Amino acid sequence: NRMANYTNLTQGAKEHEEAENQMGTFMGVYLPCLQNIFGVILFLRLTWVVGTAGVLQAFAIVLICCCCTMLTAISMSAIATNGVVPAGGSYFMISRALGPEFGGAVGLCFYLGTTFAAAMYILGAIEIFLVYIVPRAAIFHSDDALKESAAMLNNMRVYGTAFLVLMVLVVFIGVRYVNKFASLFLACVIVSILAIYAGAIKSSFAPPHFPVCMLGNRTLSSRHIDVCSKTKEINNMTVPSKLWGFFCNSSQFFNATCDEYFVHNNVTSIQGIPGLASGIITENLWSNYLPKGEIIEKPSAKSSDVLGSLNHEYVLVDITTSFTLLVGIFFPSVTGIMAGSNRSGDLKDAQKSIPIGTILAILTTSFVYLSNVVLFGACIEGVVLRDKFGDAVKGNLVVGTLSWPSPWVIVIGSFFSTCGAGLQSLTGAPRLLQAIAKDNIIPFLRVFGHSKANGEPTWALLLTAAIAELGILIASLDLVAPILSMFFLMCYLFVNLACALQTLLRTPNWRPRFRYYHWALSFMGMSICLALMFISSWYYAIVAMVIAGMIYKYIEYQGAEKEWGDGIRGLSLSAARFALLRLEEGPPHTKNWRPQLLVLLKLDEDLHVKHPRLLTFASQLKAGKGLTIVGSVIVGNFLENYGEALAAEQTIKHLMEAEKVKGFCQLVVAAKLREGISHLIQSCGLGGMKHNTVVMGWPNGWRQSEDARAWKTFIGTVRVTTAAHLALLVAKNISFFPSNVEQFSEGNIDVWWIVHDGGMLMLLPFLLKQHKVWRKCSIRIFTVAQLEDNSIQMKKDLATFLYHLRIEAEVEVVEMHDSDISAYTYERTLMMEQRSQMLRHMRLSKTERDREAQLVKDRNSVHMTWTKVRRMHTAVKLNEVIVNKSHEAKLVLLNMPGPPRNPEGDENYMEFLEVLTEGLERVLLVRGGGSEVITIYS
Amino acid sequence: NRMANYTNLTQGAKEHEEAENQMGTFMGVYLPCLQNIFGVILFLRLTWVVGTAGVLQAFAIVLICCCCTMLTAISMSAIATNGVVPAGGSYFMISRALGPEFGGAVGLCFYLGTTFAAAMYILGAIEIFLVYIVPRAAIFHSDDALKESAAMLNNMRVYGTAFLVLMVLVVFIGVRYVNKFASLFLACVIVSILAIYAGAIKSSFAPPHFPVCMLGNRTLSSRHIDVCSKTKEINNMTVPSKLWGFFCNSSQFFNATCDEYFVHNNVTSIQGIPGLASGIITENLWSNYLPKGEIIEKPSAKSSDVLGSLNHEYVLVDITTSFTLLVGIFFPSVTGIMAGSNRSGDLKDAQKSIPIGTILAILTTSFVYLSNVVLFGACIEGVVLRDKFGDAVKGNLVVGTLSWPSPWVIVIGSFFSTCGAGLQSLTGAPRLLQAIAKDNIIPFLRVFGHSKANGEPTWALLLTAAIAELGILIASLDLVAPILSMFFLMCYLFVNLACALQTLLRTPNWRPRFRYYHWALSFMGMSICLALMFISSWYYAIVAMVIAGMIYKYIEYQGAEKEWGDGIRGLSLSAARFALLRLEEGPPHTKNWRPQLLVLLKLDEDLHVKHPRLLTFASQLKAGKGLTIVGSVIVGNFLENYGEALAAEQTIKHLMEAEKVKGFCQLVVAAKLREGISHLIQSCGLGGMKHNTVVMGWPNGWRQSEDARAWKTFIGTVRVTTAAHLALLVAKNISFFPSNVEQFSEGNIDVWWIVHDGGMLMLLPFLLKQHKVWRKCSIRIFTVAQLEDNSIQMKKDLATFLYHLRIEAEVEVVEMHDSDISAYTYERTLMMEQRSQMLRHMRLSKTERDREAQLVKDRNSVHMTWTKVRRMHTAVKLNEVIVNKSHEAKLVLLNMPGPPRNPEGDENYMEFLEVLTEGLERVLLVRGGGSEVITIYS
Ligand SMILES: *[C@@H]1O[C@H](CO)[C@@H](O[C@@H]2O[C@H](CO)[C@@H](O)[C@H](O)[C@H]2NC(C)=O)[C@H](O)[C@H]1NC(C)=O
Ligand SMILES: *[C@@H]1O[C@H](CO)[C@@H](O[C@@H]2O[C@H](CO)[C@@H](O)[C@H](O)[C@H]2NC(C)=O)[C@H](O)[C@H]1NC(C)=O
Ligand SMILES: *[C@@H]1O[C@H](CO)[C@@H](O[C@@H]2O[C@H](CO)[C@@H](O)[C@H](O)[C@H]2NC(C)=O)[C@H](O)[C@H]1NC(C)=O
Ligand SMILES: *[C@@H]1O[C@H](CO)[C@@H](O[C@@H]2O[C@H](CO)[C@@H](O)[C@H](O)[C@H]2NC(C)=O)[C@H](O)[C@H]1NC(C)=O
Ligand SMILES: *[C@@H]1O[C@H](CO)[C@@H](O)[C@H](O)[C@H]1NC(C)=O
Ligand SMILES: *[C@@H]1O[C@H](CO)[C@@H](O)[C@H](O)[C@H]1NC(C)=O
Ligand SMILES: *[C@@H]1O[C@H](CO)[C@@H](O)[C@H](O)[C@H]1NC(C)=O
Ligand SMILES: *[C@@H]1O[C@H](CO)[C@@H](O)[C@H](O)[C@H]1NC(C)=O
Ligand SMILES: [Cl-]
Ligand SMILES: [Cl-]
Ligand SMILES: [Cl-]
Ligand SMILES: [Cl-]
Repeated sequence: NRMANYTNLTQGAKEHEEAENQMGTFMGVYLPCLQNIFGVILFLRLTWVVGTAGVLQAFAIVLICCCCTMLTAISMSAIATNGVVPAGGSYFMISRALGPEFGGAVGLCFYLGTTFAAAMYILGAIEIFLVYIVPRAAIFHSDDALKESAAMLNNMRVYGTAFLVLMVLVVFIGVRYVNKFASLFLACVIVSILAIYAGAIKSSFAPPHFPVCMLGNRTLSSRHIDVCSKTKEINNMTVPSKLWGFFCNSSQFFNATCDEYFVHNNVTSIQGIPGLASGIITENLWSNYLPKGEIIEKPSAKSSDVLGSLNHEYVLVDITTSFTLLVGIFFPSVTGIMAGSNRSGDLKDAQKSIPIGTILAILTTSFVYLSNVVLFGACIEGVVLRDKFGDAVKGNLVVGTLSWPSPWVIVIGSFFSTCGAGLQSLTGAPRLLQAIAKDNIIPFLRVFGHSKANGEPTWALLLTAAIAELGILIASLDLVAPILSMFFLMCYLFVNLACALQTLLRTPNWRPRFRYYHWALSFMGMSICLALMFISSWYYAIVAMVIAGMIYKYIEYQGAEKEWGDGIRGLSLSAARFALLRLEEGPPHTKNWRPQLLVLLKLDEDLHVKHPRLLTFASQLKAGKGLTIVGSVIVGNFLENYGEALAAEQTIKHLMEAEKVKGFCQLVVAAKLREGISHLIQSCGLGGMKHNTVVMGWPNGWRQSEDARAWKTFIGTVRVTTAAHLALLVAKNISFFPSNVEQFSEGNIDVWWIVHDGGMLMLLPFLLKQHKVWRKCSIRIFTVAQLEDNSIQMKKDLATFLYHLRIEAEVEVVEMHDSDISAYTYERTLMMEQRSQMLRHMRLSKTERDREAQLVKDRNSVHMTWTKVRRMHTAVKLNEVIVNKSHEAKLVLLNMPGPPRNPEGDENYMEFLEVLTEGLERVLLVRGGGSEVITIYS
Repeated sequence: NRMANYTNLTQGAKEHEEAENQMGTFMGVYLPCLQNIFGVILFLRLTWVVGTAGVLQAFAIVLICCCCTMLTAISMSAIATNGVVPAGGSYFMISRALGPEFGGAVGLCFYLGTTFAAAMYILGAIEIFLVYIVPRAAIFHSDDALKESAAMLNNMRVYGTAFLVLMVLVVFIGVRYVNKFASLFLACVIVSILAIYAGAIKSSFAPPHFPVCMLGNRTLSSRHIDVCSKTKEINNMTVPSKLWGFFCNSSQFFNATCDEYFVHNNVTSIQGIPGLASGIITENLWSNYLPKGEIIEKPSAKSSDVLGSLNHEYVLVDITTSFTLLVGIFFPSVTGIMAGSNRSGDLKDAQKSIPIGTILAILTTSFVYLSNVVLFGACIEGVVLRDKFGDAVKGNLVVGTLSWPSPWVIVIGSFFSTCGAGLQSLTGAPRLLQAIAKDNIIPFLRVFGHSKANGEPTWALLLTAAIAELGILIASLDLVAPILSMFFLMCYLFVNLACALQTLLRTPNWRPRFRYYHWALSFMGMSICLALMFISSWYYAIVAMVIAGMIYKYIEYQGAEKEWGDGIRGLSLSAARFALLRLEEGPPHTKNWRPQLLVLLKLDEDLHVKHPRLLTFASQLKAGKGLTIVGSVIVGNFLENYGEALAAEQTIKHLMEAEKVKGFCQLVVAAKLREGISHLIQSCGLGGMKHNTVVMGWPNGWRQSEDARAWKTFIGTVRVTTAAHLALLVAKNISFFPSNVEQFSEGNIDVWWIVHDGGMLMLLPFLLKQHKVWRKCSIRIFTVAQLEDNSIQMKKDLATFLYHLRIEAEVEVVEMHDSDISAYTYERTLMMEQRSQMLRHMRLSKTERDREAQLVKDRNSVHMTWTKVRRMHTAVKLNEVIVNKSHEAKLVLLNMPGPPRNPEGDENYMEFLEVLTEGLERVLLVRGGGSEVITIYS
């Protein structure tokens, strides 16, 4: 009996900072979520929701509203099993899993939702006070005339504000005493639901005998009358009753002069509660939507027809109803599911208790609502259900007459259950606004975090006593209920959206480790919160989705100013960092290669660009899309030449826009040229957005003399590039390359494919041909095969491969001896299966294994060294078959062989590359990195 | 007379590729925009829009719709004066200024809008054929009964499809002949508008005398009758007329038996067109909304009251109307403003002709519409206006009876003006879909670019003949017109939004050089297109805004796969590049500093991190927000140690997540340690997102012996950092710094502010105190002043400065002689006004010039060298006043002096820093870069 610390209230602040310096599933998450869902609609308005619209349509109102908040409880459960479940309640659990910017626009839509909920229970409690307890202490009891609902809304205003100012005084003084009495308010709800189920089984054996007077197809107000037969015999003195005096002039006048409907259509008396035995459910299955001011009447009765006059004794339809109006009245029942996580600081295992405690509390209350819809339409008369305030049963609760001990067990029971749910919302709403006043995410809400000596917000209570006071001057509980259901549907939408939006775009710290969670359930439960929001008002849903969007972008602007200094510039800095951090986790090793480029520009003396045509050819290859980095090296000391490094970056960036290159500049000052180039190749980019291919020019003038520095810098750059596993594009005779405004009228582009790098040698003429300059050229492809292979099948297969990819080229094979391509065919099968050992890695069927050009070509099958039965790697037989067909061809692409395994062959390697490209105008040498698989040619 | 190449048609493709290998304002932009705006609503339906709803509300329908498309013509004009105005029409002018992804969802909403416009003119042309020309060649002329509109919709289906299949055959064969006759269709519209203004001035002197028969407060169908007096005297043989035979049984029966309304309520005859003279405008100022099936009747007539029976001779209200229905019917009038730019390939100055030609064509047609609303309600009888098909005026056009020569000048004139506007939309819609089939932005629309030998799309015409054919089977012109106004409002919304969205976020290539353009005009004209879209249907506006949004994200996904290889990974690569390119243009030199950080980690042998506590202190300073780069250097050769560089990056990144650091790793292999460190300081980042502050550890053990390398690497790093104008944070005794889980219970943080770097020395304890570890400490600030300054005013002013910023520290001043702070006070006024020469730069009042701590402190006012009347820079008097107050203080922040101007003083500089920080546990030495102004302390 020592578990008296039940405390269904909210955690909030002052219990979050103490955790930065137990309970179970039943007493911690299940029971606080059960107490905050049951409210006033189950007692005051559920009989009116079944009576209007019948059983078959009130079953669809509850089932739509309960499945809307069930699918939100799965997204709310996936939040609790993602992080490390911080201890502050529901605001701190969302603002760390969904980050900021969904703390606001969820915490602010939750603060307005519970502030108008506190004005709804107070308006609900005065209605149980002015009716059903003391219908004698009204203030504005005007005379009986055509207006009395306007005289009822004035009594709710003067008693409502006097009831709000007394509950605010309780929370400001005795908040430790509203916390100890949380188990007393829970006992008033459980014994009231059991009192309804007791009497609905009793009524199958003994109905409670509540009578109602009917004039015949018209229902009369049972108050102000005594007998139900219009005769009122005392003893053989037949003075007519009070019922005669309302329809006629006065008594003692059995002659004549009464109304037309009264002289026919006899006065009878039927049963108000026939019980579960007699099948009255066949009359309550159908709808009864009527306009305001009509008469509540039943079928299976008797009525002449002679029209009559309206009297102040019938029962009247109070408001005009529809299907869309009853959804907004019933929806504050199912709200309250965020009360499963408001005791997150005391659970022993708060990640397996919160999902199973919230979901099982939804099935409990949705079973009480769905079973009471059937058990009201099958026990109570249709004319007793189709009116509020119970004027046909002498002024009782319609749900109260069904109960077994008394009607007073629900009247006095749902009065403390209503005042208890109002004190909870009036103390959990200032504890939420005090939390958003912390963390400094909204700067003009800074004054509302002004805690006393122990928690207990001061100025946050004065707004909640002033916005709920605006919900009191609006009387009429049927009007305040569609207002607060717009706010709770607004915060259920953003939780369901942000959970599905983060598991699709692969947000970095989001792994919802939880069974029975998918991205489709948070999306199916997002379309239902949008459907119920539009059919309510549609002009208070559009304007409540933009101020929940204008408060979204205000947090991101203010959150970037405190992070990156200023405002608008910080928005682009935070969007670039978040996109870069997402790039680190995806299985790299992509299977659609694309060149990125790193253009190495040589600067001479006077700090000018030596080959400005390299930026022009880099622009024609990329055509303005993708990443392009331009790198340069100034030889000198940085402590003296730092002013010359800033001026040299301006002339490169000015040349960069004259050649239409979209990219970045990267200049460095090094002591040696070979060291500064080697550092630019391995340290450019910011992770993920790094380069892929190095592009440099040919060293024109290496055969000069006395200067091993000019050509050993080139071989050193090739060796660094092939060690970092990058591609290499070397352009020879770059000064004869075309400008951006010259446009070759006709010509060829010849590709000499030699055993290796097949995919890269077909993508590069394809990307170049979709430019203004190289548009009218045509692609010719020459493949070098050997005598042992099948040249007939290789020609028939490469032509079949280009047909399925829409390339529009022509293929011709040429066979050469093994003593002529020995620089290429030597290191094959050391590295060829090394490409096979890497080919698999990921998944790839045969519809994509027949799109790689190297794989479709590979259906085939005395020493030779680089240094001086030992012969040198010659190229005089390979060049004369290239220049025999590829002269006057405007561009020649051919793959270059690798450098030797050791030095003492570097000058023989430069002489191999000089006699290979002898007699061609524009040559582009290609070297593959090793890992380049291309399956889609744009 | 040689200007016969008028050609109001669309440019499209085949005239865009020819410009990659004149006309004026009147004949090029003004007149083609004037011909495509005037249509069928001005002739067939404008009299019905004035008759219903009166003059005062039909004036508000035109003024709302014309100002909606005027504000779009300003955003469309700002597009044409931004780029270099490409030559392809309106699709190529938008898809280059707004980029891609607004080419689609604007070009696709424009293609559907003109396809349903071609079904509207064809349905409009059959109505001028079946009525008003030959009401004898119908097919489904059913018997006169309660349904005849259903017998009218079947005649529009079988003649509509036979008229669509003949105009498709014209465009496929004779598109050069529909282009030459563009001036002939323009002449049929201009002489028809002048024929209306001629007769409306003639009617002030001589009305055209069109009579209409009235039974008295009831309007009769004037066809099928001959006389209007129900007597029909031939010669003294009073046989009753045809009017008697419709209401009674038959003729020759002057006795009795006719209806109740016919025996009273005499037959009269009023004027159909009284003219501009008699003030009939006082009866047409007000609304006449009526349900379907009511009788058109006028006030100021005579009617008994005796109800009657409905006859097949009255005129009936055909459809039920509202205010929102008439907006969707009138709105296809003002559409067509994109026809100003469809001749952009032939204008001589296409940037000053398109804005002044489009805007002046809007004022012309909006003057014809606004003046004809007043000139119809003041000339024509209200019962002739309030019906279509003209059955009260013997079957004429209601606009035709007002004209001066004949009613036939409008009937035969608006038949060729309607067929001419239908052939234009049936040839400009396949030319648009053929353009979006090019550029490969949508891959499953690839088959519809299948041009013949000269342009002329084949398969694109077969969709336009199949979607407009779906608009023919839907008959009833009043229903097709709200469908196409939903598409034209959908593409006017995206042009107005993207013009205002790009001039707010500062998109790089967007400078709309044009007078009278603001971002507020494109936003005011965006709320009007949203207002007219929601009041039309609201369930065909929400579903037409998501499929225009699902086609938005499909282009960005497909546009990133062809750019970055694969799909989802490419979306983050393109978002990071676009955010980085926006960062290059904004005036740098921000005025709210924030440390970015570059942590230099020393690796020893075995390739481990020597000081792993530097990553922990870097995490406590940044707290997970901002950019943090970790840099390391491996000493060796990259061609051998490239496998060890990949493994060393894994252990750094694994240590990086154990200390909760969000950032990037950057490791390099250099030959020397000093060269690789110097390159990391000047070449990290990618432009804009670069570092701001270098953080390194103190060289513990430099006083060892034989190893000038350990401490000259430190002074070299300080000299490189102060030459690149960066800040420096040196941490001494980093192994005694706290971990992330230890949390000092109480203590101080002492800041020793010495003459310089005032703003940085107050931000760093503020950012450190908002962490878990340094939360409970308190900040003490010691400022060093001189004897000549005012210590009393400096104490009173620094305490006033911290009050207005919410810092919660305490300030105490200490005065020292000039022979003790000589290492600090020496190079002041060489660099102090250099800070003043940079202070201004941007704008800054006094409310922010009193928030910089160095500026509020500056209200104040024998040789000493670094090498050996010449004394050394000593620190034995400065240290004993720091250690007298800042021992047991848990952190000491003090600014360090600069290195000497030359070497031969480097070892005296390391000995100055050793005796300065003698006897303190944790010291952090701060050095300002020179350009650090802080005005907002978070
Ligand atoms: C209730 O009203 C009905 C008629 O509205 C009365 O029914 C009549 O009863 C008498 C007596 O048996 C019959 O002769 C008549 O034929 C009934 N009328 C009809 C239309 O069937 C009945 O009397 C009224 N009830 C009372 C108690 O007076
Ligand atoms: C209550 O009585 C009224 C009138 O006596 C009923 O309305 C009549 O319904 C019948 C169809 O059964 C119509 O033919 C009459 O024209 C209606 N009369 C009037 C005046 O409306 C009404 O149906 C009765 N209520 C119920 C629930 O049956
Ligand atoms: C038109 O109808 C009106 C009544 O609806 C007829 O007006 C009557 O005319 C006679 C002849 O002067 C008067 O004595 C009556 O007083 C008029 N009636 C009223 C109510 O004022 C009129 O005769 C009809 N027109 C014709 C041509 O017969
Ligand atoms: C056409 O005639 C009808 C009936 O004669 C007019 O309707 C009457 O309007 C008066 C108000 O002036 C009412 O008091 C009557 O009750 C109405 N009678 C009916 C049967 O509706 C109607 O106003 C006339 N039309 C116009 C334009 O005045
Ligand atoms: C009337 O009632 C009284 C008492 O109920 C009785 O004494 C008297 O006899 C009755 N009269 C008749 C005529 O029944
Ligand atoms: C009531 O009785 C009086 C007196 O005969 C009579 O004048 C009056 O009209 C009656 N009331 C009604 C409503 O008929
Ligand atoms: C009737 O009309 C005819 C010709 O209009 C005329 O000759 C005859 O006299 C008329 N009769 C009377 C009675 O007016
Ligand atoms: C027309 O006349 C015939 C013959 O007298 C009569 O039976 C019939 O009812 C009349 N028509 C009407 C509509 O009264
Ligand atoms: Cl409730
Ligand atoms: Cl909730
Ligand atoms: Cl039109
Ligand atoms: Cl348009």
